Amino acid sequence: DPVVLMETAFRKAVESSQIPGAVLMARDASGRLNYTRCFGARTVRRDENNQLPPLQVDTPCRLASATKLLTTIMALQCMERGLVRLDETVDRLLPDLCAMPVLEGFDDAGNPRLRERRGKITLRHLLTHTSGLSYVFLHPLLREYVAQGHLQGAEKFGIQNRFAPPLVNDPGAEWIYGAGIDWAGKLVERATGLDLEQYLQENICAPLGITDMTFKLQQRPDMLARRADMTHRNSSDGKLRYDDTCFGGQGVFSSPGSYMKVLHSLLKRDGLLLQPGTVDLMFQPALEPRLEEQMNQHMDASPHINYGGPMPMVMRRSFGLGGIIALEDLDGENWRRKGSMTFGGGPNIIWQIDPKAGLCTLVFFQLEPWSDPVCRDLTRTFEKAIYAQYQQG
Repeated sequence: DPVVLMETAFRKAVESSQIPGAVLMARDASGRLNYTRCFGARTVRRDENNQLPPLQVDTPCRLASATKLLTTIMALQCMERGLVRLDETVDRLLPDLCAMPVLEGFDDAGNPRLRERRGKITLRHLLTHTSGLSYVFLHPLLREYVAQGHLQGAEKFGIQNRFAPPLVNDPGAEWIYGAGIDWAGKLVERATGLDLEQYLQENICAPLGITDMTFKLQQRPDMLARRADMTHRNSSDGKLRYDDTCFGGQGVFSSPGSYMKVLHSLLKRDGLLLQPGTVDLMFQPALEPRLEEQMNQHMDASPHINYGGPMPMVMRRSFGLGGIIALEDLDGENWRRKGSMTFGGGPNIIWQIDPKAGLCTLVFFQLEPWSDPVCRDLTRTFEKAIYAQYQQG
């Protein structure tokens, strides 16, 4: 009954040309629950035979911000192998990040005001967004810094634009969604002497038996020919449109199923990717009370951003290594529980791991912009329907 009505919903969301397609996956520890449903086409662009290729479980998707879980997993594997201490200064491996000044602001003459950072950066600061780094667009000062063209000097030191911006605050001063994970990816490459693509294969893909996961998609024509195209929703008519647009924070292309294999491993506590104890640490609310409050105050005040997605707009959350932790049950028993870690991806990608309930789910969409009402409501419905079936069943 709940699941059927939930599938009824998707079938009619694709029928109505509201969503290009969606991949719904749900797995539990025990093996009882293995839900996998494939709706619609992968692209809104009609093919050469005037058909619409379906969105299948084997379909390579642009993960975007969903890649940060995979990088976190890589960074923790290095830590697990004694290549890094979680609360050790990045100084040795990331001397570049450690050289970085902090943007105070600008003077009357428009010139930037910089300062030496106070306090050290650890992989934890990085993994928990407390590093002091932002994303250029997310920060007012950084946005101002970028338009007045201050990253013009980068060229002469070979500094990569991605890692060229300064710090906005001191480490552990506040929760800022930033380039912390892309920098952690750098550390992994620098600790192992392996590029993220090679490392991801060896350490993430190979142990779970994964093919449909890569950073360098172009080098896999096998996977390229089978990939989903990005769909955008007209801010104007709400119609769908075709859109043709080695960093740890975003670069990954993965099929829905291949991503699930990762999560399932994490849920099961199989020890395949990370030591179960190391996984338990990921789900720990990493934030200091001051920062736990600051984060929620900002998140409640930022519905335009909405880091939660399907999640209630106003709620008690903290952050751990790899995602946002529910510090309260979302709808008591009926849905997601306390200690549920989750994160998203730009094209309406949303994953979660509910250890308390013993469930993990993913909704794969290849549809921009983020937090799309249709997608959000559909996701809310899928999880809720699943939790309903699992509980009575």
